[PDB]
Amino acid sequence: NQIKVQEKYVWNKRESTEKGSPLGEVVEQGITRVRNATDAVGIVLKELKRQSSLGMFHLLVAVDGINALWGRTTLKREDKSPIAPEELALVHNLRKMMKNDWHGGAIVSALSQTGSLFKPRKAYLPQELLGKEGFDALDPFIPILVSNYNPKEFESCIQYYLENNWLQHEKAPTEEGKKELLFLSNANPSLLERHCAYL
RNA sequence: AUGAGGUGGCAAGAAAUGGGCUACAUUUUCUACCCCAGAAAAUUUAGC
Ligand SMILES: Nc1nc2c(ncn2[C@@H]2O[C@H](COP(=O)(O)OP(=O)(O)O)[C@@H](O)[C@H]2O)c(=O)[nH]1
Ligand SMILES: [Mg+2]
Repeated sequence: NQIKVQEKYVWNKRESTEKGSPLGEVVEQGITRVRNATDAVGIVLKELKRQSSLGMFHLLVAVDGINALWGRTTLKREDKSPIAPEELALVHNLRKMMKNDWHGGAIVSALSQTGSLFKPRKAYLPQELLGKEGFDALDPFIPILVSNYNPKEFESCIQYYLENNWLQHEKAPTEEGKKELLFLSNANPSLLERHCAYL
């Protein structure tokens, strides 16, 4: 309700959003009529990127699995032809937000090979997952490395699971069980969580 | 002529039994990957 549009958006000949209306209306038009949902998303982005520059609010763009934008799609036409990511309006409008042509906010993203298309299981580095086009788009950027648990973090996570009584095996609270879990997971948070799930 | 040729004709149906070929899925199927993802929907024959 505080954020308001600066243009007249025409959903159809009968319905339009007038200048100065709250942004929520636009969202509502996307939530009520799905036909205009995709058009409603882009407008929101178009507004949020612009108004944040004016200084009305601070904007955070949190995109998880950002590598999808500059890759390949598994969506097909009716002629069984491949569709490129840029041919999707939802993907096309979200690329404009990743460009550093606006101020008043920060862009944070996380890579992900899980659910990625046409990538090997062991690819995790920025260029390998992003592609040349993705690296060129994001460049310049600050990469931040996320690693496996160090011994302090591993011990604290196991203590958290024990405090929640989530390790029911009698040998789990002992020290030998902790060494075995450490070796089996290699301090990987996801493998440790999955192993502790059924113990 | 138990050799070589010409002409036409010869098309088959019933059960009772034996075998063979196909698909038969949720512990499944399609895509990415090659395993931390997303969507769809009783008799009897052998073997160890
Ligand atoms: N239904 C509707 N959608 C709009 C309208 N204006 C912008 N949009 C959508 O909001 C997005 C804003 O992105 P934009 O700045 O216009 O980039 P452009 O598509 O290349 O012109 C567009 O991609 C449209 O999908 C409008 O007047 N009516
Ligand atoms: Mg005959």
